[PDB]
Amino acid sequence: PNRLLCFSIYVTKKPDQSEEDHHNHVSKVNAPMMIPFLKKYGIVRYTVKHNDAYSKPKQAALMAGQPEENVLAYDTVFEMIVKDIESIQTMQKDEEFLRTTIPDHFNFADMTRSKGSLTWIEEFTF
Amino acid sequence: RLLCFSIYVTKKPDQSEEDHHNHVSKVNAPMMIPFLKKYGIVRYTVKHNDAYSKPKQAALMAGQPEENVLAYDTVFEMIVKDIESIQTMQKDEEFLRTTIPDHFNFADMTRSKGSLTWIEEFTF
Repeated sequence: PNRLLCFSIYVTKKPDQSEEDHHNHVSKVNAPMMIPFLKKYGIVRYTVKHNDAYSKPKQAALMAGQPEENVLAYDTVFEMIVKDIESIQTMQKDEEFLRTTIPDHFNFADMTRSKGSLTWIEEFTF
Repeated sequence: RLLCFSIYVTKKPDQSEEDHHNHVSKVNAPMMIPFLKKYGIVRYTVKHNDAYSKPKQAALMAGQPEENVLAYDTVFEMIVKDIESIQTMQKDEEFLRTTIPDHFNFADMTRSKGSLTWIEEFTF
């Protein structure tokens, strides 16, 4: 079995946007926009991770006793599992992809505080 | 809503990338797995940022500043139904006697971070 890759995008919301509006946009607008492209270009699995009012009390309880500075601050993380980075590169060159998803970034992301990572993964489902 | 507890690991100050990832893959992850199973973790993922993936990462993130690249060596992700699963495991003294000393063989604990999120997942 060939190693799968994970492309993660760490997203910080706009400073004046509420967490509510950020996560509602991501779930109700951006994800429906993204999913047909992800499927078309062969992304295997797509996960959206939310650090919002629902999870933050659980995070605080779990990480109690650790410094607050050790908690990752990003509002949303997008993970794309792929067999090859060519999948992502091809989608990012799709002209309809560029003309619809790029303007939508301005509705939820501060693109001056985005980070990314491309890793290979070992997965265990129990 | 399923939850994801992610641990972002910075390797030991003077350890080789190769030695770090061999230790994670051959020793630490297999050692963790019986306890994760016992306490009801759904899925466990180890993400490696090493010599195999870095050429691909550099290619993919070309045109982005170097500082936009996450610098962690390894990320551990545990999918759970509740935080109590992890909290219960973290109080198992067999788990603590067995696994805590191992952290010193691959992790710089001063530079590590964690995150607990809720997730939406799509499979195509």
